[PDB]
Amino acid sequence: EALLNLYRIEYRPKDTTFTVFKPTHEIQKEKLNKVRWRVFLQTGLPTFRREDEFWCAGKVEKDTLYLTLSNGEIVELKRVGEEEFRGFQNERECQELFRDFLTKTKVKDKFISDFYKKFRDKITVQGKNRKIALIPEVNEKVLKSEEGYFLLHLDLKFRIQPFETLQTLLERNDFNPKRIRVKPIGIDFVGRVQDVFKAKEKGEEFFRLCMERSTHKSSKKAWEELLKNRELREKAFLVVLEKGYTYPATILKPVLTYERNEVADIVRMEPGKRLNLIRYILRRYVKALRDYGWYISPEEERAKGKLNFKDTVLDAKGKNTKVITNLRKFLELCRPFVKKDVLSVEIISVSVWRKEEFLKELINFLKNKGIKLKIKGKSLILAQTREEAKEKLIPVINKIKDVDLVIVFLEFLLYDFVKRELLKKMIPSQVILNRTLKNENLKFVLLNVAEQVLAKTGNIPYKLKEIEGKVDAFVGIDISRITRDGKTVNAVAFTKIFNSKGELVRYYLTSYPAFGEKLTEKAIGDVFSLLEKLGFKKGSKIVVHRDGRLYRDEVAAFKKYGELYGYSLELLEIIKRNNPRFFSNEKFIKGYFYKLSEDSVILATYNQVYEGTHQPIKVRKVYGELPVEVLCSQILSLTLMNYSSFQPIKLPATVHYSDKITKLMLRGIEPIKKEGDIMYWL
Ligand SMILES: [Ca+2]
Repeated sequence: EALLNLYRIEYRPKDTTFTVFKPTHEIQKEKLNKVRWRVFLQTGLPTFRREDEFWCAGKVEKDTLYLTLSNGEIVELKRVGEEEFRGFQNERECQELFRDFLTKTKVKDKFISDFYKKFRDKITVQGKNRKIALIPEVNEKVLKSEEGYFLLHLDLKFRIQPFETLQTLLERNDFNPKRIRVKPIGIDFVGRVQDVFKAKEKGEEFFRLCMERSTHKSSKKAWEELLKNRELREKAFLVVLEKGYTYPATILKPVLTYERNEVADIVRMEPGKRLNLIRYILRRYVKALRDYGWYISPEEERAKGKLNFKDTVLDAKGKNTKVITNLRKFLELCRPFVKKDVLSVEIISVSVWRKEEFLKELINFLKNKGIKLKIKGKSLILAQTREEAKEKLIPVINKIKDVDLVIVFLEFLLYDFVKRELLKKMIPSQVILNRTLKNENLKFVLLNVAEQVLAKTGNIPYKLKEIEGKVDAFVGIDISRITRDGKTVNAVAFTKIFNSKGELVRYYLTSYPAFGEKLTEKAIGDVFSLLEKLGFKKGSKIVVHRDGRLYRDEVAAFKKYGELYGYSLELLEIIKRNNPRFFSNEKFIKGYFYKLSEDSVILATYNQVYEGTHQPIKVRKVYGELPVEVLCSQILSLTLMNYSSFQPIKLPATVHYSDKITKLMLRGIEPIKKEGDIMYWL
């Protein structure tokens, strides 16, 4: 009844003797995780952090003081002796200690090397003028169940990386370095390139210093070479990454995303393939760690069940029908909620009397639905090939005209390019592919298109009848910032305020200047003053969905602005990346769940359509009066507010597209301050 990457993990050590280390100085949050790493390096025995005390697994002979040196340059001293271990207090401690065992027993290294021996041939992809490898990454995190047992969350993903180094690459040809996600060899880290400069620019002691300040071994050895090898040092580059971390171009390998696409889509794997592989990885950990006192359950943790949600939607006349794939029937007969009876549309065709026949049928379908499209201007473009990305650049730049919608007929980076540009100008866009009319049944395309054009223009086809829970507004936020050295430069906030019936009340997109705490606070106070501007009286229930992880600062701002305006707040974090997957043959997984400790739930938000393409989200109730199951049902109901009946959308309307829109506005030159009531991104 639905399996997951979760296995009951347990630790019952033989030699229960542990050496404690406490600093003679203070506590430094960001640095605590770095010290713990270094305590494990100098000692050689697995370590965990119990508040201030650094507990180490075993006996270190003659141990007095530990003089670990951090990245900063700050030296840290710590001493003390023994105490006997009686289980863990956190999942964090379990993970910290478990991980160091995988390292010291080199079992993840034996695996990586044994997976290359049989699979090197399969792992490699070749093209004309370039060669790529699909490097395996095994990420383990220790979670805690509802009941209280620790779960080893174990997955296997494939990191797409070129054979060539970032140095070999920067040497040959000068391609745009910034925003390129890179990763150091023996390091579990990925960051985006900020600054590139020559190693000639720095003298002898820099390399020796940055070597003495290097956290891992491959980096000690990379700085050792630039210092000791002058052939290298001259032609070498040093790369500064996002958070600050400086690494030599010599140990940096680029990380790729996006025929290569075809041969690299075998990486999606069948659910049986990851599951049996994860099952193969587990077995090796148990050989390597049973003697050390570790147990890992061979059996996956099964999901609890299906969470029903209110999927019933209705039109302007009030026709009710449950949404399982949204009837074509319902969308044929439905009367929309008209926001603009008459519309101004621009059209574009990328060609080499079907498009025309279709456009006419569209116009008619919608006319008989109350909305009339009035064509402002047909822009016909003539392709041969790619020369068009240029011949399309020209008409797109001028398309701000006053258009309500833009319909484009194309003959995949094509769809992607066009939508992004019309997203920047904030003009709703419907990109009809010529391949779609050729391949699908014209009525379904007409319907697929109908439902979507209606949503984009505020003339929504339907809205939910009931959402479980008496909540007065659903606000979804993502705040994306631009990092330059240390303190925040540019920032964009995108808020989406919704109804108890799921309809869009207002959105708010603003770019914010450079100030410390006044950023987070203004961004969230602005959100609050907007709710006030929208007539939300004192004591109204407000559910907030955060696209990312709610930073401590944000959680704060909310609670205080919740106190200030007298609102009943519910704060949810919506984590889409690196969650425990669901393995089963059910194919109708929407609503499936596994429940964790601090009211966190691994949830299936959409049904399995394409193979291996199933990413469950992790919903966390950071702050809240309502149960997670209730909040989860509302998330599930709001997925339907994305008006994509023929296609699936993983995210609730409150956060769907929120992270893509903010990161886009950041790449701007001008700041925004816009408010609307149109779902222009769809
Ligand atoms: Ca973000």
